[PDB]
Amino acid sequence: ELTQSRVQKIWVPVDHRPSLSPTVIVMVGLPARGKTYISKKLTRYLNWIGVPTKVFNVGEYRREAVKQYSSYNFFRPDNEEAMKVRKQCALAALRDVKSYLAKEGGQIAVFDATNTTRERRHMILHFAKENDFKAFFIESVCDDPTVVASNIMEVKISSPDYKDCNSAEAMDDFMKRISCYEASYQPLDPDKCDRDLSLIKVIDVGRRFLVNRVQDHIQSRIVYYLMNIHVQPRTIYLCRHGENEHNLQGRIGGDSGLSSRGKKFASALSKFVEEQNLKDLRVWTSQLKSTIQTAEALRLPYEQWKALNEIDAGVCEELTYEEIRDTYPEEYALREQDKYYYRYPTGESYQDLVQRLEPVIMELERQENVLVICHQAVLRCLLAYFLDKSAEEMPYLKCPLHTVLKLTPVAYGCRVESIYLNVESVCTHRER
Amino acid sequence: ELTQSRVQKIWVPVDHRPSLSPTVIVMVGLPARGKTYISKKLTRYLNWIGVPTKVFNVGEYRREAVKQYSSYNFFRPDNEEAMKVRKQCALAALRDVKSYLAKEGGQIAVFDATNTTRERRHMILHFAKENDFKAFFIESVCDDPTVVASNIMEVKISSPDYKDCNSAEAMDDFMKRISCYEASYQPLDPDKCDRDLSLIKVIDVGRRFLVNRVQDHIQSRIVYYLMNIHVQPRTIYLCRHGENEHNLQGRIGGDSGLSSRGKKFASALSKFVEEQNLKDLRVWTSQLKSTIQTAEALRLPYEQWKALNEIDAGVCEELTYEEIRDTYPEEYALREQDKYYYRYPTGESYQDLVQRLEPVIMELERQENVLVICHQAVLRCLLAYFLDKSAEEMPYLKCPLHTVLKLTPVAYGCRVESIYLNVESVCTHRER
Ligand SMILES: O=C(O)c1ccc(NS(=O)(=O)c2cccc(-c3cc(F)ccc3O)c2)cc1O
Ligand SMILES: O=C(O)c1ccc(NS(=O)(=O)c2cccc(-c3cc(F)ccc3O)c2)cc1O
Ligand SMILES: Nc1ncnc2c1ncn2[C@@H]1O[C@H](COP(=O)(O)OP(=O)(O)O)[C@@H](O)[C@H]1O
Ligand SMILES: Nc1ncnc2c1ncn2[C@@H]1O[C@H](COP(=O)(O)OP(=O)(O)O)[C@@H](O)[C@H]1O
Ligand SMILES: O=P(O)(O)OC[C@H]1O[C@](O)(CO)[C@@H](O)[C@@H]1O
Ligand SMILES: O=P(O)(O)OC[C@H]1O[C@](O)(CO)[C@@H](O)[C@@H]1O
Repeated sequence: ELTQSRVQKIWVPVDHRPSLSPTVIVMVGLPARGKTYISKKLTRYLNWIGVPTKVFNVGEYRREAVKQYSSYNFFRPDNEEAMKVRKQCALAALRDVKSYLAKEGGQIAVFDATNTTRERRHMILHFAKENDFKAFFIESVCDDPTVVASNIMEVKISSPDYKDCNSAEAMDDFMKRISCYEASYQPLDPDKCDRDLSLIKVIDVGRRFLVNRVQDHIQSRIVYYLMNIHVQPRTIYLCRHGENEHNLQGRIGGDSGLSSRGKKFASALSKFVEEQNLKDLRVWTSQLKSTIQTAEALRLPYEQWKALNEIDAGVCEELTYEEIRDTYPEEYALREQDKYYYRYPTGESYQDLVQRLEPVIMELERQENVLVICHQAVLRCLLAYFLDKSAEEMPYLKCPLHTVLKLTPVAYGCRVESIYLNVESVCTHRER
Repeated sequence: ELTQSRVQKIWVPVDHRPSLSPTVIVMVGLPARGKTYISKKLTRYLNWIGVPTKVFNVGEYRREAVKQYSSYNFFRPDNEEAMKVRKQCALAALRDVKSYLAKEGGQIAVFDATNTTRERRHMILHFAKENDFKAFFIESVCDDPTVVASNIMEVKISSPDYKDCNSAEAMDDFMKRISCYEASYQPLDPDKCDRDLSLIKVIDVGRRFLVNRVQDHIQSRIVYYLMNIHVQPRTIYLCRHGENEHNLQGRIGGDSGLSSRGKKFASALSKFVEEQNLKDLRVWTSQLKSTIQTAEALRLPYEQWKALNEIDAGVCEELTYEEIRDTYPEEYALREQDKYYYRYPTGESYQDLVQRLEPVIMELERQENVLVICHQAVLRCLLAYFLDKSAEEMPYLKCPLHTVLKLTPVAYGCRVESIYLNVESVCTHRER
């Protein structure tokens, strides 16, 4: 009466007759307030945890409908012609939102635009109602000219809009562009007029928050996430344990210690960390010996996280892939056809891993400088979150032994630099 | 050079020469605002996740220092004598806070009192600084007379203060008592004056929040928790899967299906659920067959949570306790001496379980009516959270087969009612 699904190992009822609530996230705020930053980052998180999510950026539509950008005159409230085009762009983007949530299997749509007037948000609110969408608002408020100017410098002057421009011209144009929105801007007011909307106001670059009427599970998760990200500059280092005894034999999982090359890698990592010369580096390890041994070489304090333990291979723990193929050929084959979803028997899938890692991801967002010493599958999962890689790609990312990945959060994403530390090891990578 | 600790199985450096930042949570708000409710509940959560936490209730000190309560005249601002006693009570409680955090190994102290003036909070702030304590503020704001009156009815009229009183007298006294605080009350203002304090304002019974300057990991976890609890009436039902084939043989873990008695229990549970006649019951199961089979009998929609899977016995999975004793006598003995902390090899401890369950607990707080069909160890862990049971007691709670535990959140805690559904089963309970 119940059968176990062969790939994911879930118990489902046998079916002998197999022959016969989405959300719009609305961005709100003046330009250079980090709205797109938040859009892209939240969407990265949501897709990584498995909630299919898509950004609809009104400006990207405008750049599609109007070939070259001239200047802020385009944004003047008295520009009858431009205003028509901009309104049509928003409506076109909202039509794609509808198509995405109602028809293409998407669960969250992030509507990335200014949305600074009650008029406009009323229209968006009526749109979600008509279509049976929940609406959630994220307003970014920034009253600090230093931050605004830094923002413009960081992401505005080098965007496509300002391709034939120097700094002072682009900066100057952009301040005036901001000006066009200032006059009619009506902040979200949950005290009085917006009493009923589900929203979060992000204040002082994420140090203060107003949150109103969280409706549901996903909204609550979004709020948690948003409240713990920050934009302090930092560096994230990810690597595997130094080579271990099981690596040498091509055995998966288990709890083996460093091979002598692994020990050499640990020393090398110590030297490397020492010369990065970092303020307040947090070091994290799994609870498996190989990662702990590697962290010991650093003579720094480290924390062990059960949640960083390598993927669990269930009955296949401590086997070679060959022993897996000979002993469990049907399991071996299943995994090859669906590597992200496949669960080892009594063990885990990459999908399970992602879920075990949520607390790690959330704490990494809270930290600054961190070094995570972990494992192949685990490292693939973390890297996929940072680099916005898909579930289908995640189990084939290349994370080789003895190599540090240096991640530098930049605006809208992540710079990855690879640094091999010159100690030989086996290769555990396996192509599709 | 590294050795594996025998109980918890953690790798630590061998030590050949073994011969040689706490927080005050400050409650803020008028009486009957739910401050003690929040104190007791947050402290329940924090202790359950392993952060040692203690409530210091100024009123409990006052009732200790002044035998019988007379009336609200005691709380008059012009009562020179009472005010001296009350001030001395706060200071005595703050002295115990200091003793607890600095000397008795406690990590969070919840200072449960009104703390409604800037004067008073300045004094508390200076106290934490002097002692190297972080200070975090929770203010409960309630502007809805209906809620206030309901609160007084619910917890005030039947407290020790009002032992020789009828409702209308106690209610009447209490409104006047509230009055004494109203005049000098200065809410937290993070806009202007409290710009620098770490705080959360809870507004509209937990539907709106102001959050300012979260400093650290634990503060961020407290905020998450506070923002997802609610006081809507609800019922929580917890039970195990119907008896399974492994139960009959005294085997632990594995993924066996219902014995025929288990099937009878499932039907019985269906009948039971049907006659509780509940609005919108959510049903949760583990991903193990026995719980899924039981939920099938209900003909209701259910959700499977990997996180509800029974504790993992590692190498001992699918063994009898006797086979454990004969095959792993040193492991068997270790577990008996330290059942909460002991980790099975390649497996889990109850401590691991608690951590896997955090997302379940958080989602249970968000829900209303829920039925959780799970497993012995898992059920002990959830029950310990709800009933404020210690880590040392948690692995010996009695959660027998075929028996529903009906939990009714009441103010300050949880009513547990047991309901046996009259189907025989083995007993899997094991005394210390
Ligand atoms: O082209 C862009 O870069 C762009 C960026 C944001 C943006 N914001 S919007 O909310 O979608 C929008 C669309 C059309 C008009 C307006 C608008 C703009 C104002 F300045 C004042 C009132 C308004 O209603 C705003 C519109 C745009 O065209
Ligand atoms: O006895 C009680 O039930 C009680 C309950 C709360 C409480 N709040 S308290 O912040 O600790 C406190 C202690 C001493 C004086 C005051 C106080 C009370 C006021 F009405 C006005 C100004 C103040 O400074 C408040 C004091 C109490 O005595
Ligand atoms: N809460 C915030 N307040 C102010 N600036 C922020 C915030 N979060 C991110 N930023 C900054 O915003 C910049 C990105 O700007 P962008 O997202 O293009 O703004 P907008 O979409 O509002 O025009 C980055 O420099 C980033 O550091
Ligand atoms: N955010 C809140 N606002 C108002 N009332 C609440 C809130 N949370 C809990 N309550 C209610 O508060 C009551 C408990 O009162 P209590 O904690 O004794 O108040 P106080 O300690 O402020 O005198 C319960 O009835 C509970 O439902
Ligand atoms: O998903 P894949 O490609 O099998 O790689 C994960 C494997 O890598 C290892 O970390 C090291 O070989 C194993 O412990 C684990 O089973
Ligand atoms: O901690 P204890 O008392 O061994 O009980 C937990 C055991 O109970 C069971 O749920 C049922 O016997 C086992 O699967 C599990 O090992």
